[PDB]
Amino acid sequence: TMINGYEQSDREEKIDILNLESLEKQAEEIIPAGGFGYIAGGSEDEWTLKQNRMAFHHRQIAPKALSGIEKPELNTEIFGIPLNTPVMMAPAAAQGLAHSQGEKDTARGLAAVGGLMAQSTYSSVSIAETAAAGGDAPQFFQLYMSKDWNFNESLLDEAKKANVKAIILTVDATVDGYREADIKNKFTFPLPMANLIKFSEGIYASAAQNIRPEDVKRIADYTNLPVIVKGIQTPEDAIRAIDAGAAGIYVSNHGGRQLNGGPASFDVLEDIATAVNKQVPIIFDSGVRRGSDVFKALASGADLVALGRPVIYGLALGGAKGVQSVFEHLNHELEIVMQLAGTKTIEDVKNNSLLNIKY
Amino acid sequence: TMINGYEQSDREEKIDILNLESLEKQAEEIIPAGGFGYIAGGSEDEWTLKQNRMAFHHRQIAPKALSGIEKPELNTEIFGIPLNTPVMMAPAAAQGLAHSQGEKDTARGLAAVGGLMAQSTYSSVSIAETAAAGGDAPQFFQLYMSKDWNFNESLLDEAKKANVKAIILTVDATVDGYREADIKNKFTFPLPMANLIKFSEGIYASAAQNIRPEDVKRIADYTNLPVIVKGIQTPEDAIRAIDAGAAGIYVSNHGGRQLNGGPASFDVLEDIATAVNKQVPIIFDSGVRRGSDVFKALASGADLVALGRPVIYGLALGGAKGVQSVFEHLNHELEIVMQLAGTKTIEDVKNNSLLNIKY
Amino acid sequence: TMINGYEQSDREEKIDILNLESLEKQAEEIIPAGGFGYIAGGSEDEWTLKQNRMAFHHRQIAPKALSGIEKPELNTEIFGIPLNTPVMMAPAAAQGLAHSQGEKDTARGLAAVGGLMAQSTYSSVSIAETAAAGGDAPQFFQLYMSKDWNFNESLLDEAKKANVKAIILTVDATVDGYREADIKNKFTFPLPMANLIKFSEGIYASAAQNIRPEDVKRIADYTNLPVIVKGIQTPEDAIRAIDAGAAGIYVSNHGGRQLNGGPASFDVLEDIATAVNKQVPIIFDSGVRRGSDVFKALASGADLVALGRPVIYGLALGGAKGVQSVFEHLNHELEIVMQLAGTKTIEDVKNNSLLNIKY
Amino acid sequence: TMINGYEQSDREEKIDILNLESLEKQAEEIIPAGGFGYIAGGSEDEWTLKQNRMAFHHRQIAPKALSGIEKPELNTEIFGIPLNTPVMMAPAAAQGLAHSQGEKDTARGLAAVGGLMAQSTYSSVSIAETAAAGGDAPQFFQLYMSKDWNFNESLLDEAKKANVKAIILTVDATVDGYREADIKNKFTFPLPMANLIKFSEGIYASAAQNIRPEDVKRIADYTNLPVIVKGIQTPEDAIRAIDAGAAGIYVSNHGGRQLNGGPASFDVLEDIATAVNKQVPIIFDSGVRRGSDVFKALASGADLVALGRPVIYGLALGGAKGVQSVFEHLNHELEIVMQLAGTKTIEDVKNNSLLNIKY
Ligand SMILES: Cc1cc2nc3c(=O)[nH]c(=O)nc-3n(C[C@H](O)[C@H](O)[C@H](O)COP(=O)(O)O)c2cc1C
Ligand SMILES: Cc1cc2nc3c(=O)[nH]c(=O)nc-3n(C[C@H](O)[C@H](O)[C@H](O)COP(=O)(O)O)c2cc1C
Ligand SMILES: Cc1cc2nc3c(=O)[nH]c(=O)nc-3n(C[C@H](O)[C@H](O)[C@H](O)COP(=O)(O)O)c2cc1C
Ligand SMILES: Cc1cc2nc3c(=O)[nH]c(=O)nc-3n(C[C@H](O)[C@H](O)[C@H](O)COP(=O)(O)O)c2cc1C
Repeated sequence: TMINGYEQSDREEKIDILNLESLEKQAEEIIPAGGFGYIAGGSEDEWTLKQNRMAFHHRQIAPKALSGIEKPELNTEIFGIPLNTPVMMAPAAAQGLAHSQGEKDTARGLAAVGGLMAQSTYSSVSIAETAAAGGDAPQFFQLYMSKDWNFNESLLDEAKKANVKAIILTVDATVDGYREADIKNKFTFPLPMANLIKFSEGIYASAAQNIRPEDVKRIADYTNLPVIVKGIQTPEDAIRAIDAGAAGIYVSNHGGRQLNGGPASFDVLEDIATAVNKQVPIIFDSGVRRGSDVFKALASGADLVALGRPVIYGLALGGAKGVQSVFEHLNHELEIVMQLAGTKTIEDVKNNSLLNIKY
Repeated sequence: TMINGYEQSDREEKIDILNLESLEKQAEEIIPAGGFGYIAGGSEDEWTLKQNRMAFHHRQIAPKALSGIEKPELNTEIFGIPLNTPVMMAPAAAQGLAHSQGEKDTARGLAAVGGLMAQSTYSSVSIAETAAAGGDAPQFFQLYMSKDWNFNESLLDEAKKANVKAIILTVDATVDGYREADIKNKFTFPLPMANLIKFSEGIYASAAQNIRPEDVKRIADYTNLPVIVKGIQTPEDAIRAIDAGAAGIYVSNHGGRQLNGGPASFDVLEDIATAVNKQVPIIFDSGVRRGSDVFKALASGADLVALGRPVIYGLALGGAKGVQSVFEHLNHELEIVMQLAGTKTIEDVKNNSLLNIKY
Repeated sequence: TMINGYEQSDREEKIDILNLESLEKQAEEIIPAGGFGYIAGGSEDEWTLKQNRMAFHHRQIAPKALSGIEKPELNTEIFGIPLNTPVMMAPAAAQGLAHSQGEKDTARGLAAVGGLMAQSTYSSVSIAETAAAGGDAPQFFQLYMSKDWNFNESLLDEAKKANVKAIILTVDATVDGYREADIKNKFTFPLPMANLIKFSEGIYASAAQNIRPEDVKRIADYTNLPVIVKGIQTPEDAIRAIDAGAAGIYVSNHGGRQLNGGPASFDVLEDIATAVNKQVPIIFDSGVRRGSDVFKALASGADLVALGRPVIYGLALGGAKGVQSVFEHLNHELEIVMQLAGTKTIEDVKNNSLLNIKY
Repeated sequence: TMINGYEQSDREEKIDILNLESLEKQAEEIIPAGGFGYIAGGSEDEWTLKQNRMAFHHRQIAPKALSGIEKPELNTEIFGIPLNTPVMMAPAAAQGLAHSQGEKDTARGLAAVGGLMAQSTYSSVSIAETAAAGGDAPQFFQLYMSKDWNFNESLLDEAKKANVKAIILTVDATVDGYREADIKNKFTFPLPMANLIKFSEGIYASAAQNIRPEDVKRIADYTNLPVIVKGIQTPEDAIRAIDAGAAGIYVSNHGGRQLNGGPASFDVLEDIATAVNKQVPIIFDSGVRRGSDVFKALASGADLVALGRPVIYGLALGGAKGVQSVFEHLNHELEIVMQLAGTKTIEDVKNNSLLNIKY
C-alpha cells in the first residue's frame, strides 16, 4: 500500500520475537527511511534516549527463595476498569507510518491481550474508527491542547461519544525537541491527521505552548472523566498536577524525544511515587523493553507500564497480530521474573523492595 | 561418538590452560552449536551474566609485606569431610552435551584433585554410576523437587545408597529464565535424563514451582543428611532457610541463567555472610574464573567456591584429565595470590580484610 | 587565498548545521592539516578535553509541567551592555588559520546575532580593523601581559581607542600545554600577529609567566575599564581575583589545551559561583556544544557562555555568515530547552535548580 | 648483537618522544617477541596493570591563577643526596633483553640527567660494572633475599664496595605472578644473571619466600645503610616496616606484575603517606607516564617517582641517550604542569592540594 509515494506495511501475522530491542533492526528493513528515523530518533545527541535503557541497571530484583507461590497473575484495574496486563500502549502519533491500518491494528492487538490503549490527537485514523476497531477494549484519549477551546471541546466530545474512560493531557511537547534524524531525512509527514481534518469540517507550534494548572481543572469539569497529566519528571510537578485536579500522573520523558539532558524516566519514578503516596494511580513509560524493566517500574511506584516504539515496530512487522505478539512476549518475560521473585499478583510486585547496589 | 545425531567429545588428556575464561572460545570449536549455546548462555540480555564477572572488581586484595609465610595450603573440611581444595564442582545438568562419558569423567577429575562434586537431578548418567566413577571422593546430590514425594523419596534413597554426604535443594529455577540462545538454536535435548528414566521404571515446568520452608525440614527429616538451600541472594532468605533446618547456604544466581536484572552473586555475598554469622557453612558460585576471584569469595564469607561452565568446557576438551586440568590451574592461581597476600591456610583467607576502593 | 603556502578559506554563506560537534569533521576537509591540529588539539592525552564534554552529564535539567510560559527570550546585559544572546565568542588567536578575513568575519557574525565578541592579543588582524568590522557590536579585549608595561599600556590604549567595553586578562597560559598534534605536524604559524607587528613600529615564553594580583589592580587603574580574570578553576582564586579589583570571573580551562589532569570546566563552576555569590558577573567556557550545555552553565552560576572551536570551524565553512549560523543554531537549541524547562527569560534559567543523579 | 640467538639493540641516539605510553608500540618493532612480552606483561587479566593508569583520573590538579611564580625547579634531595629531578629509575631485571649494554646504558642515561638509579639483584650486568658506568651518579641497590645469608652478605658487600647510598628490599615477589604473555611465548631468559654467576665463584622460587620484620633490622645492622621496603600497598605495612627499622617506604605493586586484583598503586598512596606522616621519605611507582601523573604522586605524599617500562623501551630505542631522552621528556611535561599549577619547587608540589571530583 502507498499514500503520496510512501510504502505502508499490509502484514497481518504473529511474529517470532527474540526480544523487544531486536524489533527495531527488523522493522528498519520494511519502514521507509524517513518514517523509521521519525520513530527511532531522540533529541540532540540522544543521551537521554540511551539513559532511559541504562537506568534500569540502577536497581536490582532479589531472587526470592522458598516463596511458596506458583502461576503468577498479570490482571489489574485502573479507575475500576479490569485489564489482563499492567502493560499498555503509550499514545503515539501517526501509526500510518508503520501500517496501512495504522491505529486500528494497534487497537485490535490491545483488545486481543485485554490491555489498555491510549489514542493520540495526532492519529492517522479518527477517534471513532480506532474505538470501533477495539470493540469494548478500554481506551484513553491523549489531548494536545489548542489556544482555541472550541477545538479542545470538539475532540473531548468525540472522545466521550467513543466511550474513552480517561483523558491524558500531554504537557512535555509545547515545542518539538531538536531531532537530528528528521533534519538529516528532510522528513515531511506524507499522510494526513484524521482528527484535525475532521475538526476542519465543523504542528506542535492553534498548539498551546502556554499550559497552566487551570487548564487541567477545565478539561476535568467539561469531560467529567479522570484527567492524567503526562510528561511529569519531578515530585513538585506531580503535587502541582494533583492540586489542579489530576486523577493520575504519567511519568514520562516522551521516550527521550523532547528535553535531551533531562534524567532517565526510571530515575525520577520512585521520588514522584513517594510524593504521590498512592493518592492517584501512576503510569510509567520511556525505555521499557524486558520483563525485569516492567517488574522494576511496578516495584518503584508504577501502577501501569506503557511502551511506544516496540509496538510501532510490531505493527509494521505483523499488523494487529504483530502488536498482539509484542504484548504476549513482554507478558511472558514478566511472568518469569514474577515467579523467580516470589510475586504472585501485580499488587505483590508493587510491594517488592528492589536492591540498590551501584554498577 | 554420536547420540541422536549429536557429536559428543571422546577426548581424555591433560589440557594446556592459559586461563578459565579462554576455555569457552576453545570449547566452541568442538561442542555442537546448540549444546554450546545451552552451556554459555544467560537470560534476557545477559547483563547479570556479565556483572557476575565485573563484580570481583568491587573489592581488592592487599599485597601483604613481611608476612613471614611460605608454601600456602589449600586443604579444608566441610561437615567434617576433608578436601584438598576449597574449589568444588557446581551441580550442572546434561554433561553428556560435552562428552560421551558425561558426569563420570567429571567425578574422576574431582577425585584426582581431592575436591567435592555436586551431582544434578538432571544428569546424563545416573546417581549410582557417577558415585561409582568417583570412588571414595566425597559427593553431594542436588535435588529438583517434584509435586510428587514418591519421586523425591526415590532419588533421596538412590543418593543415600550412593553414600552422598549432603543434599543441595535448588530453589532459584521454579521456571526457566528467558534464554535467547536456546530460542535462536531451537535447541531440544538430544540425549536422555538417567535419573528420570530410572524413576519411570518403579522440564522445569510433576517439577514443583511452589517451594516452602516446610519442604527443607521434610528432606532433612527423611534423609538425615545435611540440607543446603541453593539460589540465595538475600540475608532474609539465608535466615529463613537456617530457621527451616538448612545445614548450609549456597549463594548463587545460577550463573546468570535465571532472574536477569538481579545483582551479581559476589555483590550480595558479604551481607549474607554477616547475617549467617558462621552458624552454617556457605558455598558460593556464579562468575568465578581466576585465583583472585576465589580469594575474594573466601575473604567475603564463603567456605567453598564452585564453578560450572569452566569445568564443562574442560570436560569437552580433555574428559577426566581435562576436568582435572581445570581444578589444577585454578589451584595454581589461588596459591600465588595466597603467597602474595600472606595467607598460609584457607582459614587465613577467610580472616583477610579486602579493600573497598570504587573503580 | 594563500599566505606563505597556507590555503585559507574565502567562503561567505549560511551553513546547514546538524549540530556544533559535527562542524569539526566538516572543517577538517578544508582547513590545512597543521592548522586543523592547532585548533582541535588539547594537551597530554586530551583527557581534560574529553571530560569538558562528559561533565555536562553530571547534572540534569527537569522538564517543567504546567509552567504557563511561551516564547522564551534570549536577551541579557553585562556591565549595562545589552546582548540578544548569552552566547558569546571566546578570545581565540590566529583566526587567519580558518579564513582570509580572519577575526573580521567573526566580528561581523557576532554583530549579526547581537552577541559579544572577545578579541585576542594574538589576532591575525589588528584591534582597530576587528572593532571597525563589528561596527557598534560590543567587544572585549583579551590581554596577554608582557614583562614590558610599555607594551601592555600600548595595546590597552589601542583597545580604549577601539571602544572595547572590558579587558580580559588571561592567566592560565604562562606556558603552552604539551600539545601532541603540533609536535606531530611540526606546526609553525604561517601568518603574522597584527598587534605585535604594530607594537614593533612604535610565543607564550617579553610574555610574563609571573602574574600577580597587583597586575589586575594596575590594568584596572590604567584603563578605567572593568577587568575580568580568565582561567579560574577554584573558588579561592575567584575570591583572590575579586580582592585584587576584578569586575568579573571567566571560568575556563582554555578548552583543555593547558593543564591536562585538571578538572572539566563545568565541574568547578557551581563552587566558584557559590563563593562569588553574585558580587560580579561570571563568564563560562570549555566544552559547550548543545542548548542543554548552555542551559546547565547558566543554571550553575554563569551569566555568559563562550564558545571557541565551534565558531572557528564555522568561520572556515562560511566566513561571516558561517559564524552567524553557529550562534543561530545554538540559540535555537537553547530556546527549545528553555520552553520545555519553563524558563521564560535568561534570569529564569539562572534561578533553575538542576537535578544531580549519578550516571 | 646476538646472545644465544636473541637480537639485542645496539642503538645510541637521542629519540623523538611524542609521550612515554607511545614508546611501547615503538619498542615492539625492535625487541624480540618473547622479551617484549616479558617487559610489557602483567598478571592474570592485567586489570591491576590497567588501573595503575586509570587511577590518576581519581584526583585532579587545580590550575592556579595569579601565583606570581616563574621558571619552576626540579631539584630535590634524599638522605642528603642532591638530585636534578624527583623522577628516578625503578629496579628492573634483565635490561640485556632491550640492549647489548643493558644496565650500563641505563646508568649513563641517569647520570646525564642527574637522577637516581636503582640496580636489581637480577641484573644482566654486575653491581661493579653498573656503578662504574654511572660514575659519581648516586645509585641504590635492590636486594632479593636468599634463605642463605652468606649470599645476602656477599651482594651487600659488593653494593657497599660500589658506593650505593641505600638498599631496597623487594618483598612483593616471593612468587612470580601468573603472567600469561610468558606462558604464551614459552619464554626462557636467553642471557645470564651477572650477580648470581659472581656469587657462584666464591628464579623467584635458595629465593626466600618467608620474609619477616627481623630481616629488615638485620640488613640495616649489617650494611649500616638506609633500608627501604618496596611493595607496600597498606598503611599497616608501612608502619610495620618503619617499626622494624626501614629508613624509607617504596609504594609499588611491581607495575601490576604480581597480585592482580590488588588496588592501583596510586589509590593507596595518600593513606600510606598519612600513616607515615613524613617520618621517612616515600618512593612511588607503577603506571607513571605523564607530567600530571608525577605532579599528582608528589602532591599525594611521594618524595620520589620511579618508572620501569618506559625507560626499558627508551634503552632499546636509543641506549644511554635513549634513556636520557625519556627522563628529559617527563621532566618537560612536569615543568609545564608546575608552572600552570603555581608550584615553584618540588616542596611546593608536595604542599599542593588535589581536587577529588568523581569521573
Ligand atoms: C513515533 C512516536 C510518536 C509519539 N507520539 C506521541 C503523541 O502523539 N503523544 C504523546 O503524548 N506522546 C507521544 N510519544 C511519546 C510516547 O507516548 C511515549 O512516551 C514513548 O514512546 C515511550 O518511550 P519508548 O518509545 O521507549 O517506550 C510518541 C513517541 C513516538 C516514538
Ligand atoms: C549448563 C549448565 C547446567 C546447569 N545445571 C544446573 C542444575 O542442574 N542444577 C543446579 O542447581 N544448577 C545448575 N546450574 C547452575 C550451576 O550450578 C552454577 O550455579 C553456575 O553454573 C555457576 O556459574 P558459572 O557457570 O559462571 O561458574 C547449571 C549451569 C550450567 C551452565
Ligand atoms: C585555536 C584556539 C586559540 C585560542 N586562543 C586563545 C587566546 O588567544 N586567548 C585566550 O585567552 N584563550 C584562547 N583560547 C581558549 C579559548 O578562549 C576558550 O577558553 C576555549 O576555546 C573554549 O573551549 P571550546 O573551544 O571547547 O569551546 C583558544 C582556543 C583555541 C581552540
Ligand atoms: C621487566 C621488568 C623487570 C622488573 N624487575 C624488577 C626487579 O628486579 N626488582 C624489583 O624490585 N622490581 C622489578 N620490577 C618492578 C619495577 O621495579 C617497578 O615497580 C615497575 O616496573 C613500575 O611500573 P611501570 O613499569 O608501569 O612504571 C620490574 C618491572 C619490569 C617491567
